[PDB]
Amino acid sequence: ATCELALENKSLPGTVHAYVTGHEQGTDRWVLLRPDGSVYRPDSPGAPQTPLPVDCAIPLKGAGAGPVVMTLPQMYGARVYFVRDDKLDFYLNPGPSLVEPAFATPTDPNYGRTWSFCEFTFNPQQLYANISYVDLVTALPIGLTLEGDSTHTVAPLPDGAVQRIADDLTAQAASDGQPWDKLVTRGSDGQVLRVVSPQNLMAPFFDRPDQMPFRDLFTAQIDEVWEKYRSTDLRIDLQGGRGTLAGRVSGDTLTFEGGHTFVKPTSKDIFTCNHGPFANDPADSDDKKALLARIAAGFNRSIMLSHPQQPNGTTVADYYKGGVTNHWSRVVHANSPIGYAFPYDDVRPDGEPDVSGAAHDGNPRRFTVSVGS
Repeated sequence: ATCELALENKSLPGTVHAYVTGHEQGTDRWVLLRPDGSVYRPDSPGAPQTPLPVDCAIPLKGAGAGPVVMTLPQMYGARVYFVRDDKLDFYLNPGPSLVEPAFATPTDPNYGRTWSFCEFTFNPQQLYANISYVDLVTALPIGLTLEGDSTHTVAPLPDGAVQRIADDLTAQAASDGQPWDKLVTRGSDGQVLRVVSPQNLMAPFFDRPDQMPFRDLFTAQIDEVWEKYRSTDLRIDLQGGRGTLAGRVSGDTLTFEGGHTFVKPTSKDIFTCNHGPFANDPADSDDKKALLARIAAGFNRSIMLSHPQQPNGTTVADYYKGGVTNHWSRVVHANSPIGYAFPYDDVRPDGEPDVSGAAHDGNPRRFTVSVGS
């Protein structure tokens, strides 16, 4: 099966190029869709940082001129990139390993460029696409529509969201002295290009935690939470009808019935949702993983003190209250109609709507990916 990929610039003046990158189903080989509709499968280069030998920039028709429509082959771990004005510099490392523009790396050739991407996978089961703000929001917000068995739309960041987000986070930084303002990337001309989530600002300092931004953002709150649940249960509803597991902090180990253990998180853990007690471990049981997700989510949303039982019984109104919270997620949620802003944002109270930025269809006919509005 293949699917139509429609690439659209709705409204933005100037030049927009799309890139489509992914792994070809089966071969696992990096592929790029080419402007001519064909696939470019890079060979492994003779040297690292080898510029992409083929220009895979797909020029979009002008604002409102309609979509570039190509045949999307099946591929996984795929991305649709957009870039304004410039093209993106993709490179090849031996492998071939596609060197993807690193939005949170200031040395990156594209760091000063206005670009964005969304993610998708297209296999014989489905096309699954995702607008996610876990890592960044950009001046080039992407929206998508997946037409197949049904029509699925994911609304983009509204025009100007990245500026609002940058401004809110800078305002936050003024208020709390935390480096929320450092999450903002401005081009050499002051244009807000993107704002990245805190883990992306923290990741360069993972090797040097003492200098890590936000290192102690959550430290006091975590101690408060850990202390709270030394003397009263934390009840985590695994949901899906699996029930709640009650946990108590034993020393520094949050331990649930069933033997699930969570060492005291750090601010790093809370932001990445993937270190300390939130480190993904494939050996983890489903329950452990469900517990992990919900605990990380509750820390990010700062409901660990307010809600000894969660996520059921909590609402979005409970999230992100007080000075110490994942303000990135709070601000992105305030400035986005849909889509997750942190890795366990999919944790939601039963009966609350899916606010993922995902669209998926088992019989995709057209995947329309658009910038502008």
